[PDB]
Amino acid sequence: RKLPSSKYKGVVPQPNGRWGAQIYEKHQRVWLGTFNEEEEAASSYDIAVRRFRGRDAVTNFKSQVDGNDAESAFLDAHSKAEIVDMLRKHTYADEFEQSRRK
DNA sequence: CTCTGTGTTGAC
DNA sequence: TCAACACAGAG
Repeated sequence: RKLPSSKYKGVVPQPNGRWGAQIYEKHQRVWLGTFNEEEEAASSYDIAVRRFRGRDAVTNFKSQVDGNDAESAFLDAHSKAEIVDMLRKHTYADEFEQSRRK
C-alpha cells in the first residue's frame, strides 16, 4: 500500500498510480503538475530546472552540453510562472512549436 | 463526487 | 534542498 518511489529527481508518486512533479526554490516547493507517465513528470522537472537554474543544471534526461539553443530562447523569453503554468497545463510543447513558427 | 497538491516533518 | 505521507479542500 506504500507508494512507489521514482528513479528521477523531482518526481513523486500520486496515490492513483500517477506521478507528480515538484521543484524547490528557496524554502518553497513549486508543484509542476500530475502526469500519467513517470517519464513525463521527469521531463517536466527537467524543463523547470533549466528555467529556474540555467543551462548547466542537473537533469533527469538532458545533456548539460547545449548552452544556447531554441529551448534556452523560449525559456528565457518567458517568466518562471509562465513555464510552471505551461507544465501544469501540459501545453509546453504546443507553445514551443507555435513560438518557433517564427 | 474525484483526486490534486498542500501541510508537515525529517533525513541530508 | 529534497521526498514521504496524510488528507484538507480545490475542481
